Formats: sequence, structure tokens, C-alpha cells
Amino acid sequence: CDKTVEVVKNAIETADGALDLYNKYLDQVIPWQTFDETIKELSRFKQEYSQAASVLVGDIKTLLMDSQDKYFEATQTVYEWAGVATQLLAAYILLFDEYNEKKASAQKDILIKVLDDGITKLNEAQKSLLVSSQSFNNASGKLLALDSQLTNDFSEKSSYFQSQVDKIRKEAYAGAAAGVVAGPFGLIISYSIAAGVVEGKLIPELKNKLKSVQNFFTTLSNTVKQANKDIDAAKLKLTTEIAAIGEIKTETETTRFYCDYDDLMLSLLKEAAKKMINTANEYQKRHGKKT
Repeated sequence: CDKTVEVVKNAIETADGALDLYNKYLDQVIPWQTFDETIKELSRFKQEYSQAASVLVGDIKTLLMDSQDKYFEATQTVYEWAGVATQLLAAYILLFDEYNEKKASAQKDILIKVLDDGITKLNEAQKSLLVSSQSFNNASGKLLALDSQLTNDFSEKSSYFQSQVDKIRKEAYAGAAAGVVAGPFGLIISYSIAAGVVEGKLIPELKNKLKSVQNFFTTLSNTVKQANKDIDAAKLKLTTEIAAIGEIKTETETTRFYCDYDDLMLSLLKEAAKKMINTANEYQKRHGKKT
């Protein structure tokens, strides 16, 4: 009965491998948690940016929210498959108890449903990943525009920079000749710097602050480009594995399940099922399943 054993193991392992492209690749290679925190932070200092930069920052936030949203959409689709797969595979395992030909037929129908539901759900999720990728790509384009915009805004000779300087100086002169003056983007400046008592230090302080803001977006820009590349890679690996599921499903359909399994064969088949039950449980747990 060794022939059936290798087809059936291959069926479960292939399905499992596809699930793991979410559970151990997509869920890991893109910093989802970091994007979530960044999305929630992105409106910070919104009134301080130039009009042009402010529009880009807002649109980047919206696109990153969409990338996240569509990732969550793909996730729920895969989660549904996982939840059904775990009940099915547990049923598969129990069917070995007091074995007979009716239970063998049921086992076969069950594994084919795992594979078939896999194809259907994973194909639906591919559409979500596609839109997530498109949104990362569009966010990237805007982040590239943002760099050039911030360069123009944050250069010393711009009216933007000059306004920032004038405001800080005006405030310093108008108050007491001690203490501190609040500037843009969280900058705090001592009176002596702001008022030029200590010579030539205000401009460098502002530049250092502004450069740090531009740097933040440069980092986000790199991180988005990387995410875009990785989600595209994941979506391609999934296309391949979805086809592989189809193949093994076909061979499974013509495979005879009713067999006089020995202890070894039984062990191997149950463990194969248990491996995917484990994958599915870990995935659903990460995505909020309680028990």
C-alpha cells in the first residue's frame, strides 16, 4: 500500500507548502506591524509640510492603508481555508479508526476537498495580493515624488525654509531673552541660538531637523520598494504552488485509498495530516483565533 502513501503524503505536503507561503513567507518577509504603526503616525506634523508635500504624505498614507487592507483581505480568505482544512484533516485522521472501505472513500473525498478549496481560496487571495502590490507600487511613486519635493522645500534658499527661519527668529525677539523657542517638526531651540546670540547655529539646527524628516521618508521609501518586490515574489510562488495543488489533486482523484495500512504507513499519513493541522493552527493563531 506504499504507492497510495506517497500520493497522499504529497497531497497534504503540497497543500501545506502553499499555506506556508502565507504563514512563513508573506506574514514574515514584509514588516506588517511596522507598516501599521507607520500608517497610524503618518498624519503627524501634517500642517507643517508644504501644500505639495502634504498632499503626497496624505496619499502615501492612504495607499499604505490600502496595501494593508488588501493584505488583510487575502489573510481572511486564507484563514477560511485554514479553518476548514483543520477540521477536514482531523476527520481524515479519525477515519483510520476501525477502518473500512466506506471510511477510505470518505478520506479521499476529504483530502480532495482540502485541495479543491485550496485552489479556490488561494486563487481569490491572489487577487487581493495583486491590489496590495499595486498600492505599494503607487505609494512608492509618491514617495519618490516626496523626496524631490522635500529637497525643494528643505533647501536653505526656499521660501519654505526662509519662513521657518523668520518665524523662529521673530518669536525669539518678541519674548524674553532666555529660555527656549519651539520650531517645526518637534524642534526646540534655546533662545541664544534662536536669537543668534550664539552665532550661526540656528540654520544648522533647522537643517538637521529637516534632514531627519526627509530621512524618515527615504527609509519608508526603501521599505515600500522592498515590500513591493517581496509581495510580487510571494504572489508568483503561490501561482506555482496553486498549479501544483491542481496536479496532485488529479493524481489523488485516480488513487485508491482503501488499503491494508501497516503501523508505519498509518504513522506517516497521520503525521503528514498533523503537520498541516499545525501549520493551520499557527496561522490562524497569529491572525487572532482564540482557541
